[PDB]
Amino acid sequence: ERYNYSKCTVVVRIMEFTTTLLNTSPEGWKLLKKDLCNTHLMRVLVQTLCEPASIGFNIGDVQVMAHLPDVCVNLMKALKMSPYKDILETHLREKITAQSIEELCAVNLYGPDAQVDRSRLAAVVSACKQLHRAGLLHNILPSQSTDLHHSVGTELLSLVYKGIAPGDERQCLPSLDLSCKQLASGLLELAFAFGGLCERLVSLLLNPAVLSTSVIHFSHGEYFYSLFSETINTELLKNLDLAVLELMQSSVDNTKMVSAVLNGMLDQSFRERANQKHQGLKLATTI
Repeated sequence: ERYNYSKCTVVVRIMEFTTTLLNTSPEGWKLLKKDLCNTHLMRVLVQTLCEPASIGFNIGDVQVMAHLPDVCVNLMKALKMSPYKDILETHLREKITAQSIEELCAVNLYGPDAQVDRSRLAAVVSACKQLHRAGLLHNILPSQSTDLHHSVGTELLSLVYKGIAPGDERQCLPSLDLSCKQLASGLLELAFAFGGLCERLVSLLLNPAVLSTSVIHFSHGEYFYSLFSETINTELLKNLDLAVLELMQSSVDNTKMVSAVLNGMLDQSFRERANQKHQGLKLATTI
């Protein structure tokens, strides 16, 4: 309690200066020479980011331990355009967030082994979403064979669209704990932090495949839509022209699906219209 709370405030206060007094200057390398010894901030920073319970967030206390990320975020944005950039990139992308391990994290979701099962990717997504706040994410993942980041296009299908519904084995399909609902929704949310995903997403919304079950059948593409509705709708509502184009010209046998998402789009825009003064009139014009 005493030593942990005292060190919690100190390590956060060192991290704070490296942004707030230091890097927001016409030059700082007359100091970044003198501390070229520094892996020690960078390992503490990355462990703070990806497993905060390793230092200070062990205390579980919501006001302090939910603000701690914003220090890490703005320090990454400060070093994004420091000439020091490479030395964070030789840690983050190398240790806490290697490429293929995110596909290996698909082997156990919502399992019996609840003490240890799957918190390891909850760590990963909390870190890499905070890296999107900082903008480093598009380099902390390397680019792949097509305009969509293949690791993102593939986690969409492999960590959730395959894993959500046991239609291959037909052992009964699960009603979802808010834990696996919200977690899947966060993996989806992360996927739409990236570019190029729109033209694939339609084929998973308008999927003609029907689930089999207590014995009755219903659409897999519509099930995914009607379950994950919010995380889909905003990511059709940010990008109205090309989204409505695929929803009206590319859509086929569409009635049992386009009906739902065209209503959904209007409902969720109307829900946000309190801030979104413009976006409903854009949507209306485009349909």
